[PDB]
Amino acid sequence: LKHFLNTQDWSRAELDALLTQAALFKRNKLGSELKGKSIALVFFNPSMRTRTSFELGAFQLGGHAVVLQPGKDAWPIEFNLGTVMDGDTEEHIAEVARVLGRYVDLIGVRAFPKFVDWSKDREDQVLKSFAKYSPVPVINMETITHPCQELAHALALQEHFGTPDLRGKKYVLTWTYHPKPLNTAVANSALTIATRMGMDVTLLCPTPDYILDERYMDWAAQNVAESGGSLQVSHDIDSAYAGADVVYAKSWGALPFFGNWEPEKPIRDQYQHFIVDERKMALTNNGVFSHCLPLRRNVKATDAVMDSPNCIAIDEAENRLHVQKAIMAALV
Amino acid sequence: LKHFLNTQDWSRAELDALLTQAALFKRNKLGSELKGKSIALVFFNPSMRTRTSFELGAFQLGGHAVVLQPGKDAWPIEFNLGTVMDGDTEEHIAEVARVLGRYVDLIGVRAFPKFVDWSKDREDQVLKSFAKYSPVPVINMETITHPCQELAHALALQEHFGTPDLRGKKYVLTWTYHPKPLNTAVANSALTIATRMGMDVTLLCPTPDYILDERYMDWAAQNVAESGGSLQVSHDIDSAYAGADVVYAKSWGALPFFGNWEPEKPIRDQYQHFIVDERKMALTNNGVFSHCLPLRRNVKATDAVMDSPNCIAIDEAENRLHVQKAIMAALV
Amino acid sequence: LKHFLNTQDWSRAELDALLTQAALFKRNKLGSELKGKSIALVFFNPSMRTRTSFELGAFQLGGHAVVLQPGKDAWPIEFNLGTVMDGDTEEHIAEVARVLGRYVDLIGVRAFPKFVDWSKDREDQVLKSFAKYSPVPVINMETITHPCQELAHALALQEHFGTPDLRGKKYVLTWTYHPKPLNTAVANSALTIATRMGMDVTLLCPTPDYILDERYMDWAAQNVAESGGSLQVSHDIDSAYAGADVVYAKSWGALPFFGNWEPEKPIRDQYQHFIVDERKMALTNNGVFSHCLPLRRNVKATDAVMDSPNCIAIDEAENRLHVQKAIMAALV
Ligand SMILES: CC(=O)N[C@@H](CCCNC(=O)CP(=O)(O)O)C(=O)O
Ligand SMILES: CC(=O)N[C@@H](CCCNC(=O)CP(=O)(O)O)C(=O)O
Ligand SMILES: CC(=O)N[C@@H](CCCNC(=O)CP(=O)(O)O)C(=O)O
Repeated sequence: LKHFLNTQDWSRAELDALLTQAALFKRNKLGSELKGKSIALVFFNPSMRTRTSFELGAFQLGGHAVVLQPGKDAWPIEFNLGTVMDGDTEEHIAEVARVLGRYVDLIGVRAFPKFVDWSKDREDQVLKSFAKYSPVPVINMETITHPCQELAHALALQEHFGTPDLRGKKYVLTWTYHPKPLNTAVANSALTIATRMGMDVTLLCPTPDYILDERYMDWAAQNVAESGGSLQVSHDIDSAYAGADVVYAKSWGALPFFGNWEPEKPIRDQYQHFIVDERKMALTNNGVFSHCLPLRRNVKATDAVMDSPNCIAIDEAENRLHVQKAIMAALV
Repeated sequence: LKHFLNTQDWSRAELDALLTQAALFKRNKLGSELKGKSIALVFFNPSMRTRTSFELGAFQLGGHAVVLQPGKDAWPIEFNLGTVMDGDTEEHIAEVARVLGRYVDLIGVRAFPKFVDWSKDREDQVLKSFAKYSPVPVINMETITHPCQELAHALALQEHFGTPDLRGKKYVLTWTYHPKPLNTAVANSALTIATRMGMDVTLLCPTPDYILDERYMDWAAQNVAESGGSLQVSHDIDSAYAGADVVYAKSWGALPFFGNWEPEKPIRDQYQHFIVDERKMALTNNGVFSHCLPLRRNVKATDAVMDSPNCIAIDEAENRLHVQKAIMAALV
Repeated sequence: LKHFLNTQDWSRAELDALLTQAALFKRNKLGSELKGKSIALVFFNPSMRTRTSFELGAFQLGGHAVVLQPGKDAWPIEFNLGTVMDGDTEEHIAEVARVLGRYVDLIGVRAFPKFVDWSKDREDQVLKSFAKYSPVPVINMETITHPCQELAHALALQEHFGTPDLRGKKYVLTWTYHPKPLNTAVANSALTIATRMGMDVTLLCPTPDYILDERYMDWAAQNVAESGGSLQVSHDIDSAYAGADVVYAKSWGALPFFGNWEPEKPIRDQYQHFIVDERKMALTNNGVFSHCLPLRRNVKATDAVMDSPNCIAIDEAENRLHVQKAIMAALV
C-alpha cells in the first residue's frame, strides 16, 4: 500500500508527476477524482490552512472530508503496544485505524511532537501507527516532517522562477525568533525538498545547538549527491543571505533542549535579530521570501518584508490546496 | 468589492431585491447559485442557528461551508497594525484574510465585542479588518450589528402582515432582563431595520443609560426622515406597548458601564419586570412578538407569550436560512 | 410521526426491513435517498464512530449532516419545563427542536446520563424532549439505550452465522472491568436486541448490584416470551461462557451506586478478572466476540482476544454506517 508520509519515500518521477498534477488542478479546480469518496482528517493539534485546504479539496473533487479531533470530539487514542490501557486513553490505534478504514478511503493525520523527549518524538509513532494499521492510504498532515508543505513550497518556487528546474539556485533556510520553542517539522521538510530539488542550500541558524536532527541532515546530503546541489551549515547571517535566490524562514527549539526548555529560553531571546527584515533581504539576489504560516509579524519577519512583492507566502499557502488534491488523487 | 456588513450600507432597492430573492429561495430551496463555490464561516463566538443555517444554505445551493473557530481549531488571530506579535496571537488578519481569499469565494465572520471597552468594541475592528484585507466578499454573521437578523426579521414581518409595506405599523423594540450584560448588536440592528422600513419606532428601555450608541440612534433618525416613519425613546412600559403592531425584545448591557459591570448588575436586577408577559402583550393591537434567540424562558419572555400564536420567533429563525442564501447569491 | 428511539418501539417486521435495507446499502453504498436533505447531529458527549458514520452516510445518500455540540459550539440547552432560566442554560429545547425542525429533515441526538441520579437519568429526558417538540423524525445516537448499535451488532451476527435466524444461539452479555463507572446504554441495548432475536441470553455480571434496570430486564422477558429464546442472570464466569456462540462485553457502573461512586470503586477493582481473555473464550463453542468500542486493550479484553479471527468488533463498527443509512432512509 502506498502512503504519503514523506517525499523522501517517493521517487523524483513520482514527485514531479505530483507537482504537475497539482499545477493542472490549479487550472481546473473542479473534478471527479474523489467522487463518492471520503477522507478522515485527524487533527491532534490546531490548524487553519490544512483543515480548510483538505476539506475544500475533497469537496472540489466530488468527495467529503470528515474532520476529527481526538480528545476534543473523538475519543483519545493510545499508541503503545501491549500496555494496560487504564490511563487517559480510551481506545487503541489498532482499532481506530481499522474502523476508519471501513468508513473512509483516505486518512490524513496531524500530530506534533509532545516536546518532552525528542528521542520519542523523532520516532513519528502516531503517523507510523496509522500507516501500519490502516487498510487505506495515509497522508502526513504534519508530524515531524511536513511533506504537503514541501510540495506547496516547491510548486510556488517553480512558478516564481517560471521553470520546474531549480538547480543552481541559492536557497537559504533560516531560523527566526519566536517566544516559544517550536516543531522542527517545516525546517526538516524544507531542507529535504530544497536539496531534493538540487539547490545550493544553506542552513542558517544561531549556534550548532540549532542544527537539525541528523536524520534530515543525512537525507539532505544523500539528496545533494543525487541532485547535484549542495548543503552547508552557517551561523553568519550576512554571508548566508548574500546572493540568495530564496529565503525560507522558520523558528524551532534546539533539539538538545527537548524536555528542558527553561535554559534555552534565554538563549533564543538573544537572537531575535535573526528576524528577516529589509536589510537582510537586501543582501539577496532579488530573492524571494516565504514562510509556512502562521507567522507573527515583527517577530519572525517585519511588516515591510511580508508586504514586499518578493514575499510568496500567500501563493505557497494557496498551493497547499492544489498539491494536496494531487496527493489524494494519486493515492485513491 | 461589495460586502454585506450592514444593511445601512445598502440601498433600499438592493435590500428589497434581497428580501424578494429570499422569499423566492423559500419556495425553491435547492439551486445552483453556489455550485462548486465555498464559504468560510469564521466564528469567534458560539452559534447554533447561524452556523447551521449558513452551512445548510451553502449545501442547498451546491456549495460548501468550512466552519472555523480561531483559538479552538484554527490559530488565534491578531488585528492591530504594526504591533510586535509576541502575545497570544500567532498570525495577523492581513495573512488570514489573504490566504482564505485564495481558498473560498466568501467569508462570513462572527465576533462579539470583548465587553471591556465600548470605545474599542464599537470600532468593529474584526469585521472591518476582514473586509479590508479579503479579496472576496465579507458577510457579517454578527459583530456589533446583525444585518442577517434584520432581514430575517423584516421578511418575517412582511409575511405576517401579508405585504412588503410595513409603513405606519407601530414597532416596539424593548429591552428585557438577563442575569448578565449582553451585546447590543441585535438591538442596534432592529432599530436600524425597523426605521429603514419606515415604521413608527419606540425604543423602550429602563433608563437613559440603556439608550443605544449614538451611531445607531443617528442611523435611525436619518432612516425615519427618508422613509416617513418615526423614532422615539421611552421608559414607560404601558404607554409603549399601547397599540403596538410589533414587539421585539432584546436584552443588553448599558453602554456607559462597559468594562465596569459590577455596579450595573444591581441596576438591571431591579427591572426584570420588563419581561414580555401576557399583560404587556395584551395592551398591543393584536401585535406580533419576536426575539432573535437564544431566549431564556420566564426571564426574557414568559412561557405563555412564547407559545402564543402571535410569537413569530420560529418563523424569523427559519428565515435566517433564506435571507442568507439571498445574500451569498448576491455577493457571489 | 415515526422516530427511531428504541428498537423495542418497532415491530419485528419493521426491524427486519431495516436490517435488510442495511445489507442492501452495504452492497450499493451510493444512493439518492437523502438527496438535498439534511440531518442535525446533536452531540452532548464525545464520539468518533457515530459522528463519522452518520456524516458519511448522509453524504453517500446525497444529503448533508450538520454536527452540533451544545456548550461547545452551539448554545447550552435547557430541558425542564416552567423553570426560570437564570442558570447556565441559554435557551429551551422547545425552541431548539422547533428551529432545527425548520432547517433539517432529521435530528440525531447523543446525550449520556449525568451519573448523579439514575432516577433522573433513566427518564431519558433529552431524547424524549427532542422527540416531543421536533416536527421531524428523531434518531437516538445513544442516551440510555443505543438502538443504532443493536442493529449494527445484530447485522454483524447474522452475517457471521450466514443467516437472519439467530434463534437457539447461546448469547453471553458480560460485564467487564474499567477504571471508571460507565453508561449501561449498550448493555441495555444488547439485552434488548439479543432477546428480540430470540437467543438464549445470559447476563453475566459480578454481583446482583450490577444487574440492569428493571425496565430492560422486563423488555427482555417480554421479548423472550415472544421470540422463543431465554433470559438468565449469572455471576459464575465459567458456566456462563460454556458453549456460548456469542460473547458481547461491556462495562458499566452499578445502578444502585449512582451519584455515590466512591464506594463502588473498590468493588469493581476486585473484579477486573472479568476481562475477556483466551481462557474464557476457550470455553465457548468457537464463539464470536465483540464490543461496541471504544475498548481499552488489556483491561476489557486482552490483545490476543481482540486480534483473534473470532473478534467481529470491526465488522460491527463498520455496520453502524449501513444500518444508520437504513434508518435515515426509512424515517425520511
Ligand atoms: C507555531 C506552530 O505550532 N505552528 C506549526 C506550523 C506548521 C505549518 N503551518 C501550517 O501547516 C498551516 P496550518 O494548517 O494553519 O497550521 C509549526 O511550527 O510546526
Ligand atoms: C446571549 C448571547 O450572547 N446571544 C447573542 C445572540 C445573537 C442573535 N442570535 C443568533 O444569531 C442565533 P445563534 O447563531 O444560535 O447565536 C447576542 O445577544 O448578541
Ligand atoms: C466509555 C464511554 O463513555 N463510551 C460509551 C460508548 C458507546 C458505544 N460506542 C460508540 O457509539 C462508538 P463512538 O460513536 O466513537 O462513541 C459508553 O460506554 O456508553
